[PDB]
Amino acid sequence: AQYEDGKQYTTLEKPVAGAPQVLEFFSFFCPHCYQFEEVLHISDNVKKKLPEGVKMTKYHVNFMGGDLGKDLTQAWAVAMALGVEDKVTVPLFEGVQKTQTIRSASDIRDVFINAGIKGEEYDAAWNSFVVKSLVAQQEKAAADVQLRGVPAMFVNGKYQLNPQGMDTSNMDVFVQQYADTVKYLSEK
Repeated sequence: AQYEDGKQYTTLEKPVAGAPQVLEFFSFFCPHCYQFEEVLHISDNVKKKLPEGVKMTKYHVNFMGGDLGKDLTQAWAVAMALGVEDKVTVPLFEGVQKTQTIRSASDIRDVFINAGIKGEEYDAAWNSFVVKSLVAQQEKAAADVQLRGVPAMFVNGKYQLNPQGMDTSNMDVFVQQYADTVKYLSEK
């Protein structure tokens, strides 16, 4: 076929019931994730090709960057609760990987403050039980699906994007192939 199991995607031996339709995992410490976000705009190009009625979910993971890694998962939970993903994603990536000015929870907080979220609003979110369960959701989703690497994308709890098998001579062509694959899997 043109799309084949084991080439543009892999199938999960152990499917996950009730998962979000399009589930993406990343880490602010993950260099390909940085590419995916700021150079390729993968999430965005996928959305643009998804049928609609389809929800996109993106979660942070713990297994990179130790203590800071966890702080970042809680901060992403804050970002999701407040709906400010689109204001902190870029400064968090660049603060971790470009300028290396993020070294403690306090520095993570500075990024939110600078993006215009109020201190009181951030600290209350940070400490809320709603953020606790949002942290729990992120961990459970990674747990359900075998996750030992990022960037990762899962479709309908059954298929896993396999980017190793798409030509990388041209970045634009890679993204489109990637996005078209998600759509195919979406319609499967």
